Amino acid sequence: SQVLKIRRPDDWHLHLRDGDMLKTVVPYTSEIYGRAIVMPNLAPPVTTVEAAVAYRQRILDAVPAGHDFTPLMTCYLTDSLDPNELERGFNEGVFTAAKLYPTSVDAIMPVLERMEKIGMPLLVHGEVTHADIDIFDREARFIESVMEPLRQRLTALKVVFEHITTKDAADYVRDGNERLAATITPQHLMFNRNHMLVGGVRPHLYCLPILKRNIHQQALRELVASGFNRVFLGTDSAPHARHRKESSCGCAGCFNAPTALGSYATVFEEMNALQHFEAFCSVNGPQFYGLPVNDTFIELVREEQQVAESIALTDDTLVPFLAGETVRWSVK
Amino acid sequence: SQVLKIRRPDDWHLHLRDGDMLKTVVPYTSEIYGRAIVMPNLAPPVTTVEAAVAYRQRILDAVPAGHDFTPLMTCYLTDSLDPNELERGFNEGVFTAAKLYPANAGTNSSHGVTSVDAIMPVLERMEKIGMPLLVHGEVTHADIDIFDREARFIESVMEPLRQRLTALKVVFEHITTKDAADYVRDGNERLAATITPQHLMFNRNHMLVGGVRPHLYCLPILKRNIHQQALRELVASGFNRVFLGTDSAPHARHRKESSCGCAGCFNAPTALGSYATVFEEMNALQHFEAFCSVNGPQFYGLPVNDTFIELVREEQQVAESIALTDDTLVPFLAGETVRWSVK
Ligand SMILES: NC(=O)N[C@@H](CC(=O)O)C(=O)O
Ligand SMILES: O=C1C[C@@H](C(=O)O)NC(=O)N1
Ligand SMILES: [Zn+2]
Ligand SMILES: [Zn+2]
Ligand SMILES: [Zn+2]
Ligand SMILES: [Zn+2]
Repeated sequence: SQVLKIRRPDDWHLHLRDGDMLKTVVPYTSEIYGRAIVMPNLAPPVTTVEAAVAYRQRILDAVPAGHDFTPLMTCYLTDSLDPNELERGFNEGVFTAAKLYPTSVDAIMPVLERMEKIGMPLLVHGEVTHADIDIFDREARFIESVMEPLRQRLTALKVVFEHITTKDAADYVRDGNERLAATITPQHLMFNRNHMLVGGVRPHLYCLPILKRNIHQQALRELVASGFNRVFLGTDSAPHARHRKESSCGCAGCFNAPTALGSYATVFEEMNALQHFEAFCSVNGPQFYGLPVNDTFIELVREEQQVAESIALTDDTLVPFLAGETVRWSVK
Repeated sequence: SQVLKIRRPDDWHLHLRDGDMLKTVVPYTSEIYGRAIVMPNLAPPVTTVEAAVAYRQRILDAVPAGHDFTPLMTCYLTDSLDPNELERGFNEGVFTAAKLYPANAGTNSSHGVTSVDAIMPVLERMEKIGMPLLVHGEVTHADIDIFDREARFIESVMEPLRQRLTALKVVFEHITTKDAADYVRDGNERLAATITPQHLMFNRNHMLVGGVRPHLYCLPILKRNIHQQALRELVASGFNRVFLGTDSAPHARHRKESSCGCAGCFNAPTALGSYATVFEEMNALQHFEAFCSVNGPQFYGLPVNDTFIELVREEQQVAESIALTDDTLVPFLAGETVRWSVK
């Protein structure tokens, strides 16, 4: 019965893969989201304007007719990356942002200084990866040893702290300035590590940064519920074939594009914070990125839908996040 | 190449399953170990003397010719278990010990315990008659973080239980934390513990960095490195109330590598050489025999074995998998080169 009408959302953190997997997964995004930040961690990564242009067109080829969907491309920051290439792609409207995955930050200072100069946002997967650092500590450690020093050196740089998973990060972002923002996935709001590990190990909940203890989940839910306007929707939908997930060494990533929007609606509703839902989905991100809000509207209805058990691929299947479960809100 | 001769070891914590799986896995234990504590968590559990006798015989049936192996049976403690039944199985040599799994108010009375308070008559009887209690020491309340569940058990269940029943002999099975190592180190002659090879060799990073590794997923869950190092320090100390219990806990590959992977490591094939590796790395091989072959017998009041086996420090590859009637088992350290194996 209950219906919620919102400005059409965008997805500020998305993995669309390539080839046949791209063809399968794009429609789950393009049907709902006006735009998405398309991450560059292909094999090999998207590190040139030419590669981004070709990749954008492959994405466009896979968008069903009638979906007004625009992929916002990103550059995978590397050592060899020429700041001129990055800026050129930015000036041509090819690169919307650049993504920093965990030789060093100091090594790419010139590139980062060009981003600061030209007003290009930096998207950060904020974990330090030293073998001596416990996997649950990697996010907190990044803040202290990389994020804060970076932000102090490059005070005009716009940074999105992607897919935050900790109270540490929530507090850091809450207390930051207008040049710092964050995305939060549906899984990090809905679950904590217990959901992944109690009663069985659930690789479909295994993703990076890893699900944390419940106090961290709670800090994230409180952050979105507060109306803080520098957190916004980023699914980190990160699809892997079923048997790459269900294996002796399961890949990290939740395929949550089919279920994310309704899952977010549930969280905000549970937090008595639906008054802040639209801004999270459809306004905060555009504002931070300096892009217009979408001028179309969609409706969610509070009617239970069962999530498919699997989605066919050319070979193997894809298991969606929440496969077989019931979702409380669906897109009308 | 170095040789380590030891008195034949025993495994003070083992899952042998039943049916065809039992037939497959028994030999990995019987070839090496003189005795093993056979856990009772079959479907349905072993909660009666009659079931334990029949299960014992099925295990004996599956022992290859010439292996000198004796299964030591246990009773699964449940709300509905008659203390007279437990006592009678103990008096008749059927039950060597009883096993307490985590309490849960929603458990069927025939399959487990709702609260420890609710099985006091049975625990009192065990105390009375000198039967040891083997504890899987975790609290499983939904609001407790899985990594805290062992430590929470110590405070909430173990310490009060031992304070209530002062004569009760307890094994803290498969300890995984510094909390438990400290608690056991500081306890009295009536408290002991077992430790698995995986909890000595690995921490949670090994299960989660670079990919999720269901063959390292077991309960109690692997903990932080500080906990691993505490365990290693405990065994290497020579402390004599910690002993070998593999918790070898086999599941079909398809049940491990699934959307909801079962907990347990099939470590029977590789455990003994893995313990030798750990003790050697800790410069404590002089304590290795006692851990494997002496400390458990002394705690249980049973004789030490008077035959010997030899480990040899010659590199070997572990099988990638072991065939079952249907599907396959993936052993602990599958495909790896190990340092020590049984001659
Ligand atoms: N989140 C994940 O667990 N995986 C992502 C990468 C990432 O966002 O770090 C992927 O591309 O597979
Ligand atoms: O408590 C347990 C049970 C065991 C099993 O599978 O029997 N496996 C485990 O990992 N630990
Ligand atoms: Zn990331
Ligand atoms: Zn990502
Ligand atoms: Zn156990
Ligand atoms: Zn066990």
